[PDB]
Amino acid sequence: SAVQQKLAALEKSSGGRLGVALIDTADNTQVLYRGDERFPMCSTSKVMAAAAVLKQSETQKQLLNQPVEIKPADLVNYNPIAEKHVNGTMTLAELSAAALQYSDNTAMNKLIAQLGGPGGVTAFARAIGDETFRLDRTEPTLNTAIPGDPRDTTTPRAMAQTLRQLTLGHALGETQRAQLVTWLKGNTTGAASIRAGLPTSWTVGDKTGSGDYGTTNDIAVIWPQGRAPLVLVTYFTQPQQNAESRRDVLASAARIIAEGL
Ligand SMILES: *[B@@]1([O])O[C][C]([C][O])O1
Repeated sequence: SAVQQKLAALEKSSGGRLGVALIDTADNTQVLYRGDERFPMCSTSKVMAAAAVLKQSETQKQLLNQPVEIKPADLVNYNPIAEKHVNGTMTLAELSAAALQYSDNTAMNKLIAQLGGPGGVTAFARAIGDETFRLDRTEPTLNTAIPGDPRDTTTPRAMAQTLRQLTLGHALGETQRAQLVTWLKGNTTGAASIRAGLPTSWTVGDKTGSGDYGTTNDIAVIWPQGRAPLVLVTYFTQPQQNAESRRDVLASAARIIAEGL
């Protein structure tokens, strides 16, 4: 199609490897570019950790209010929110919001611990039918994004389907689903990524990711005014270990997708 030719041209212009999956929930149509190739998830994995904890809270009704101590030893490389509560506590709700809306790495590690390790996050993915997602490491090493390394990867197709199920489907309870959507809509890190390629009138909930090899990711649910919502995943990685982020590539991919509607 035209869209796939334009995405291929964008990729060629960028010097990297681009993965895109769009699900149009109107007719359940899909648009895929390298849809079944593995990409490093980096912080887009935080959606799965938060959702797994939300799933736990369906049975443990008070779980999200559980206080969790933030100790200096817990701090890793990027802890914008956890830093504000060292030697204090954050609830699991506050940690989930920090992981999602600020991409706090300490928060992510506390969510992983709550789930019994990376295998507990992966287990949740399997439980909702995602056979592709794999979380192998904690923060910060899950962002190494080494070419060919299958650790901490998924495919665009798999992530799109899973994000659809978590936000628009019923993989989560009604209150949990609404909470996740609210959190994603309140993301603070996404202004230059998918959001920047879309009409300003559309409502977006997204989770960005960045890592080594210039890995620049964004996964989003999109609510166009007067139109069925869309799920869009954009993954991008580069051949140089110290490559710079390229959020403009994700904005451009979103713009190309939006034009084709
Ligand atoms: B994710 O990718 O978003 C930011 C942090 C930086 O380590 O991880």
